[PDB]
Amino acid sequence: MSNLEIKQGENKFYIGDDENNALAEITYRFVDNNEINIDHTGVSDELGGQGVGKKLLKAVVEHARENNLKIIASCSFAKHMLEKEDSYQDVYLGLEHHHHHH
Ligand SMILES: CC(=O)SCCNC(=O)CCNC(=O)[C@H](O)C(C)(C)COP(=O)(O)OP(=O)(O)OC[C@H]1O[C@@H](n2cnc3c(N)ncnc32)[C@H](O)[C@@H]1OP(=O)(O)O
Repeated sequence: MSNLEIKQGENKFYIGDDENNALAEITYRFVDNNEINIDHTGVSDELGGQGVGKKLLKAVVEHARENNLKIIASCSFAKHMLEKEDSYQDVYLGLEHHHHHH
């Protein structure tokens, strides 16, 4: 362990002791032009402070709004996080047509 600093990698964000010993890692990719897709998101269950995932997603959303990027997630985990945080449903394509859930 060292510090919970947001480490940047190959189009990804992670926090941990080392690249391999990452506590929380979130990856994204540019599918078209300004749309970033989040498919992989893994956090250590045997940690305790699982709130790190919130900061990781927040950092992506915050930066997305700055460059007017569009957020899309194939990751069932990250997607649900965006569903929870209505505040992130501005850059995230959560507004398709039906909304809510049903
Ligand atoms: C679909 C994916 O990419 S996840 C599977 C791939 N991941 C890997 O390679 C490693 C596997 N390990 C993991 O990913 C971990 O077990 C995790 C990330 C799934 C566990 O999640 P946590 O780090 O505990 O996140 P945690 O739930 O505590 O907090 C973030 C949000 O996740 C949401 N969440 C919890 N469970 C789920 C779930 N089963 N599916 C979607 N979202 C969930 C919660 O709403 C939570 O929000 P809250 O803090 O307001 O309550």
